[PDB]
Amino acid sequence: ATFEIVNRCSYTVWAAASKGDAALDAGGRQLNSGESWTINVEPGTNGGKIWARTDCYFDDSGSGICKTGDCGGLLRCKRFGRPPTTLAEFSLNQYGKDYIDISNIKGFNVPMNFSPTTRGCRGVRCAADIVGQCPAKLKAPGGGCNDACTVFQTSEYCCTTGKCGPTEYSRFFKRLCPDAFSYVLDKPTTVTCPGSSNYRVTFCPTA
Repeated sequence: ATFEIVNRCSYTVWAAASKGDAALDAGGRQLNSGESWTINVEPGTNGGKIWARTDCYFDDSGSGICKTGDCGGLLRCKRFGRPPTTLAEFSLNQYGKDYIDISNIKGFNVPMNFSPTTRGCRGVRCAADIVGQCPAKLKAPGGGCNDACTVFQTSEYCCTTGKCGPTEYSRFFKRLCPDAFSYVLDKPTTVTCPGSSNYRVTFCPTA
């Protein structure tokens, strides 16, 4: 599958692509404002994630730091990024279907459109100003809006027992982005695509 990753933000992001135990394609790259990065994701990729990182410093070997979505200080992510991270999530060729979603379960740093570039299902979008509106106790100092599970580390927010409900914090994310996961047991906003669909992830799709 091809993912085109486009930075429509006015600021530089460092795209990341990981399935949690491995990079997808190169796993990470600097995107200046307007730059496009095409990756190939293996068919059958289960639990793929794409995210943006903000305010990165990388030295010559690709080691450094980001204020949001840092993945063990690497330019080329092998692991998931540190919250807050708006997540493009995908499982490809799962019994002849692709499953895509956006999640705020790991919070929100960068607005995001996640759309197929092939036919047969709709894209999803979380492009509201969640950082600007972010409740005071979820505000990440480095930028972005933490989920309540990252901040408070409770069973209710992290859904540790596999039982929990929506919360004041989950409902803030859900109110601003109905089409994204707000908490672990949120009514699914998963979109079903045809197997071997191609995708565009756009950072700042409206800004």
